[PDB]
Amino acid sequence: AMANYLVTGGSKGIGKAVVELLLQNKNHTVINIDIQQSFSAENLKFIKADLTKQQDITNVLDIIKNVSFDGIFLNAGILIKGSIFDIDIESIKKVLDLNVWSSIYFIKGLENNLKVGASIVFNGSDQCFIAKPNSFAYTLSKGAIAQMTKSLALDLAKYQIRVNTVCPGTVDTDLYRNLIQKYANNVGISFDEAQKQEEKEFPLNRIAQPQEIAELVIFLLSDKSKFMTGGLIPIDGGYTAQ
Repeated sequence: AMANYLVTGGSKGIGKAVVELLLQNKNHTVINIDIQQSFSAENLKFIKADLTKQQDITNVLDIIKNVSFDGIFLNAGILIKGSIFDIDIESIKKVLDLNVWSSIYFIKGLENNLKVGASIVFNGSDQCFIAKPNSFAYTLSKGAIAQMTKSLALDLAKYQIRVNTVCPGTVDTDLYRNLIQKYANNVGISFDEAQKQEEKEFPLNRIAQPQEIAELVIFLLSDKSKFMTGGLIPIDGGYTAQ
């Protein structure tokens, strides 16, 4: 059967991995909303948008107004480092605007575009559960997502619409590599040395590949998971168990 999916931040990392998996069935149409397009497929639609700008999101909503969605994956997001004292107001706002508001604007705007029985999945973080040093804005944003998950699950349950959030540990993405490279350069160690330090933070002693997180997202979007809603689902190599 034909199905439609929407992915915000679908051009890189987990979002890209989810897009590629969803495209495997030719009866699936995926709509990727991001600032730059990634790869192409006949069943992949790209719409450019700066997800920190409400007006850009309003423009997307107009374009997709007739589409009814089976699944949505919200992977827009950024991490800017710093404790509350070290990150400026402008950056905190940027993190909230992308990580939280972009999803608010979309879900609010897709009220009549969500099929009965649809599945909405947020990209959360192990920081939906715990904090990490010098990560104020990001942790704050993931707390908001954690509870937004539960509110939407309660209010959308009458329509059999499920809402869940994957909570990844560190994932080998562009943004991750960027932060760790800049950290490595700052403290005078190699990238490899830096990654090894990060890997030891997890009981599994490794970080995740984006495809691994995407498999869980795909499960949550699939017809196999219809009784799951309102859940924060750990995929963190044991991080929150310790």
